[PDB]
Amino acid sequence: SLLNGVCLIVGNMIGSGIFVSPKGVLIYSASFGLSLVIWAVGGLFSVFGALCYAELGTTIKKSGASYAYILEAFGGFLAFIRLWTSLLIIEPTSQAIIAITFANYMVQPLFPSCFAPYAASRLLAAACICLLTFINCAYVKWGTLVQDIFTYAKVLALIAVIVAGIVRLGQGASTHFENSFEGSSFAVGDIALALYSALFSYSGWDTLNYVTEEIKNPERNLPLSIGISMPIVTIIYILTNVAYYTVLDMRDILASDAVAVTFADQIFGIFNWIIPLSVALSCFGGLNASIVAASRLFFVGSREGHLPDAICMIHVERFTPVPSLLFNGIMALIYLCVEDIFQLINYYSFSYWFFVGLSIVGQLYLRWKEPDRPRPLKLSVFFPIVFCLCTIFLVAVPLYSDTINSLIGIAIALSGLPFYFLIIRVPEHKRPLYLRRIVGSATRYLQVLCMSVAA
Repeated sequence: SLLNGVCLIVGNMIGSGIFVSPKGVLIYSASFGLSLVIWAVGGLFSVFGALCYAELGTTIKKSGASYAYILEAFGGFLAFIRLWTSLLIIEPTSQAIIAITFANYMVQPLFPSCFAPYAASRLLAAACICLLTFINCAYVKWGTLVQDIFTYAKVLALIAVIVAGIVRLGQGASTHFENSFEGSSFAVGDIALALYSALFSYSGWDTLNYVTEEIKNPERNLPLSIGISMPIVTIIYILTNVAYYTVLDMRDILASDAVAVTFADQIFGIFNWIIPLSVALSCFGGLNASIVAASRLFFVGSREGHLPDAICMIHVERFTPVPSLLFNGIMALIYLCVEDIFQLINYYSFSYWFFVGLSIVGQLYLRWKEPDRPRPLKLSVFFPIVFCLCTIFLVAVPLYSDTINSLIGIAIALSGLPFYFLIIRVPEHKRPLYLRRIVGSATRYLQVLCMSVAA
């Protein structure tokens, strides 16, 4: 029952971000105390957000979480822009990020204490991703079982880390450090980006619970469980962080690139037969899963004239969503070739949180205007308001700091729109119609190429 559902929640609360986000907040805090504060803040923040989405997914009950939600809210191009900025930015950069982490964890064991060549990690990430797609072009039955084992890999890695980092202080050198106090706190600036990198690890509780709220449907225990669930997540994160700290020193982290293997090299005589390969497999499976979400949103968005119907075609016999995967992979692949993940981190997070805000404020307007809807849940109006406030915070403060990346994010966003009004109310005439006929043939072209047709 619900006792068995909470882990189900935890089954979709975190990914591989906890292997990268560690060193992320430090670059913007330098105060270990401030870092832990950021982690706990993210914990409560996610609590709020997961409450709001859990309410919606059952009350609004829209198939497209964060998508159909906006749609029902306004039914305008807004939803289309959401689709757009999702497609061109969000998951491409996400998957690129994960793949980079994986390449790095594979590289780092050799070249200890000495940085490794840019090109090598790039190329390995590319090989990984490019293989993984074509794999998923086949039956997922393989992916299913192997990701079943990948979860076990992840949890074993985590538990080894925690037990070691804690017995370190336990059997000796207890109360080793008990000293943070560094500052860098201006109530503005790097604070925002620290929240980005921190909440990034927490990210993942948005939609993957809507598809899980039907697990037991324990009356109103679902939110209760949601509240029994998320604090555990926050605590386990913070536990990992303090393990890191009470083993490694700050300069090392600032220098290191695969925090975990250095953590190991500090303490063991093996150093290898656990950390790198385990985290490799876990990043692997997480990326694998994160893929198919692309296909999901492809199909749903195509269902309403968006994403011209050439896309979203099940394989003639593989009944696989090939071209979706193809396109997404090519998009994400280019992202892998970057100067640094943190850049991508800021970029992804910014637009994602704008997206969040949108969903929220739409929620509220659908609450006040068009009230009285049959809604299988009732919550206090305050806490979602508070949530949208802390959202508008987390999107406002990174304007002062790095006007530029926010600017160019909005730039690609707005670039979405000319095409919208080029197609949205298609006149099916003139050159547009001329191109459309070609599209058809082009479709036809890719048709015979894709060995696939629509549903």
